[PDB]
Amino acid sequence: MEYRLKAYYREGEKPSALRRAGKLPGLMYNRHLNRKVYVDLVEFDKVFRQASIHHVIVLELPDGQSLPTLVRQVNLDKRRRRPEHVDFFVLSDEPVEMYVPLRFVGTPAGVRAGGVLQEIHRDILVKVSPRNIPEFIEVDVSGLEIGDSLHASDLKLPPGVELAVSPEETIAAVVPPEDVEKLAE
RNA sequence: GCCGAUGGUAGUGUGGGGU
RNA sequence: CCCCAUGCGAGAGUAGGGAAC
Ligand SMILES: [Mg+2]
Ligand SMILES: [Mg+2]
Ligand SMILES: [Mg+2]
Ligand SMILES: [Mg+2]
Ligand SMILES: [Mg+2]
Ligand SMILES: [Mg+2]
Repeated sequence: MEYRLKAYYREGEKPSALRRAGKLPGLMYNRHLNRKVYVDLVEFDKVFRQASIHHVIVLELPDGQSLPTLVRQVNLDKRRRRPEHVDFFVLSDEPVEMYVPLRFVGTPAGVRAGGVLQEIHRDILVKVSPRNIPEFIEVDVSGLEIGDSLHASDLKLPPGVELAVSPEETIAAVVPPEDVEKLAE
């Protein structure tokens, strides 16, 4: 899934003025470029709600140029729920680190035994070329027995995608019942 | 658990203005 | 305190680097 968004450059125009004018200040960069830009907040909110930091957002620049990007950061004005600044990591020719969602599948054999399944991670940090960005990484936990742990090194990675975290990183585990992470009593 | 921008923000110097 | 103008500018995070592959 890929998205589009119109971006415009900026120089002297003050951030507070831009925000006031319904625009969101921000900037795009990579080992090659760095340029101050801005985008309409409503457009962004609409787009980011679908792309987040997992899908490529194509920025339509004034110079008719288009840049494939990934949202790297969104500074929220403290004391509210609203973006005050955003970073766009411009995808290039080299691989990049990024967060891919994990899609857990299957019921742990240890869960059939009354065990408790715990998904420690929701997303995983992997390294990959913009060409091979995966939509999600499926994770089958049907094998987990009470007291087991699926580690990053256990994840079945797509061709081109590799771990950007320690192989020993715990992705999931199945723990024994009778309270095993506090008990609402 | 190293170095580290730019951008934005907090804070702030000076001048002016204003609930 | 807020805004405008003008000069600085963190902390935390990101790019990039170091290290590693
Ligand atoms: Mg002071
Ligand atoms: Mg700065
Ligand atoms: Mg800093
Ligand atoms: Mg790094
Ligand atoms: Mg090797
Ligand atoms: Mg490397």
